[PDB]
Amino acid sequence: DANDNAPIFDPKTYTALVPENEIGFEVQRLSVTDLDMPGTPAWQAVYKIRVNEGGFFNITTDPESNQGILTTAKGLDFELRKQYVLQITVENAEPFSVPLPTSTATVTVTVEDVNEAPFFVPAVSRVDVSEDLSRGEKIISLVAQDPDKQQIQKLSYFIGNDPARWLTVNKDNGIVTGNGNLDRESEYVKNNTYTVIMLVTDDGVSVGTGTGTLILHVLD
Ligand SMILES: *[C@@H]1O[C@H](CO)[C@@H](O)[C@H](O)[C@H]1NC(C)=O
Ligand SMILES: *[C@@H]1O[C@H](CO)[C@@H](O)[C@H](O)[C@H]1NC(C)=O
Ligand SMILES: *[C@@H]1O[C@H](CO)[C@@H](O)[C@H](O)[C@H]1NC(C)=O
Ligand SMILES: *[C@@H]1O[C@H](CO)[C@@H](O)[C@H](O)[C@H]1NC(C)=O
Ligand SMILES: *[C@@H]1O[C@H](CO)[C@@H](O)[C@H](O)[C@H]1NC(C)=O
Ligand SMILES: *[C@@H]1O[C@H](CO)[C@@H](O)[C@H](O)[C@H]1NC(C)=O
Ligand SMILES: *[C@@H]1O[C@H](CO)[C@@H](O)[C@H](O)[C@H]1NC(C)=O
Ligand SMILES: *[C@H]1O[C@H](CO)[C@@H](O)[C@H](O)[C@H]1NC(C)=O
Ligand SMILES: *[C@H]1O[C@H](CO)[C@@H](O)[C@H](O)[C@H]1NC(C)=O
Ligand SMILES: *[C@H]1O[C@H](CO)[C@@H](O)[C@H](O)[C@H]1NC(C)=O
Ligand SMILES: *[C@H]1O[C@H](CO)[C@@H](O)[C@H](O)[C@H]1NC(C)=O
Ligand SMILES: *[C@H]1O[C@H](CO)[C@@H](O)[C@H](O)[C@H]1NC(C)=O
Ligand SMILES: *[C@H]1O[C@H](CO)[C@@H](O)[C@H](O)[C@H]1NC(C)=O
Ligand SMILES: [Ca+2]
Ligand SMILES: [Ca+2]
Ligand SMILES: [Ca+2]
Ligand SMILES: [Ca+2]
Ligand SMILES: [Ca+2]
Ligand SMILES: [Ca+2]
Repeated sequence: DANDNAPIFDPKTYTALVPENEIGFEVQRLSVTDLDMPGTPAWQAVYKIRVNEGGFFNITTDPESNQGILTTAKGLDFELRKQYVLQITVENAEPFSVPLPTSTATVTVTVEDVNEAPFFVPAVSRVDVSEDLSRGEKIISLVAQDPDKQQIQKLSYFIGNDPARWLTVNKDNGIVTGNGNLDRESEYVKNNTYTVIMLVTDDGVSVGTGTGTLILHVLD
């Protein structure tokens, strides 16, 4: 036998759908037909993409009908891109016994969306506030942000961490007011501090959590 033949794809252009993030996962498989002798290196396919955008793709070969098995190199992420036009050429392991036509496969990808958790913006060393505060007064009018611009999903603001009960939140407007009697003078307060953490949840359409710390400067 001789490497008289080159490999030929059975589709020339494919398509597949994909998800943003669990991932490193099988997108689509490809078909081809070289005509020289089967168990031979004049029959084993070798691939490669022409251009690897963020270099987030890997493709292996398989001794089945030595189909082209493409996958995800490093998860995706997005709301950044939906389209992927890339091309893969196929060779044999051993060079050709004649000039031949190299034949590519052109392929299109689409990224499905998964919706992620929201986040308070910072982790706040905010309110240098005094001990004389009136039980029920504006301390920190805060806000959190959520990724997915599909944004027709709101959330609810919940508090959480805790030495004892002073502060209070409007859950549908994230407003931290100050209820209670405080006293810079004494117990939990360690260095001039009082640190508290709170939460926020992604609803509207699925699930979410947001852990944000909050240090507030008490006064004398
Ligand atoms: C698109 O992708 C699907 C994946 O199931 C594939 O069957 C199809 O041949 C590809 N091409 C087009 C035009 O749909
Ligand atoms: C490989 O695919 C081409 C495209 O149809 C076809 O003509 C050829 O017969 C296939 N190879 C074999 C051994 O059938
Ligand atoms: C498929 O092709 C790639 C690209 O060269 C190669 O690295 C990989 O080893 C091949 N897979 C097999 C099983 O030969
Ligand atoms: C694949 O990318 C090409 C290049 O623009 C486009 O024509 C095609 O619609 C994309 N997806 C499918 C289903 O072929
Ligand atoms: C304040 O933050 C510190 C540092 O993590 C933590 O140990 C403490 O429990 C928080 N609350 C108070 C009242 O100090
Ligand atoms: C949000 O995260 C919290 C972490 O404190 C977790 O316990 C909770 O299950 C999450 N909520 C939802 C709705 O998934
Ligand atoms: C946020 O909530 C998650 C869910 O329990 C938790 O794992 C994480 O420690 C929390 N803290 C931050 C800063 O996200
Ligand atoms: C892609 O995944 C395969 C399977 O683990 C690995 O052997 C290979 O090094 C990775 N990268 C490339 C370019 O094939
Ligand atoms: C097409 O490119 C391949 C390498 O990817 C090369 O081996 C082949 O000879 C090229 N085609 C021609 C007609 O030279
Ligand atoms: C695959 O199809 C696309 C669109 O028709 C084209 O740009 C690309 O060059 C094709 N590859 C081959 C080998 O024809
Ligand atoms: C693969 O085929 C396409 C279209 O036929 C061609 O434009 C491209 O140059 C080829 N790629 C290689 C490496 O030969
Ligand atoms: C809360 O968020 C702050 C960021 O300001 C971080 O330093 C701290 O470790 C977090 N505490 C917890 C329990 O998540
Ligand atoms: C209070 O202030 C000092 C100086 O900024 C800081 O380094 C320290 O972490 C804070 N709390 C304690 C218990 O020292
Ligand atoms: Ca061949
Ligand atoms: Ca032959
Ligand atoms: Ca995303
Ligand atoms: Ca998303
Ligand atoms: Ca979300
Ligand atoms: Ca006091």
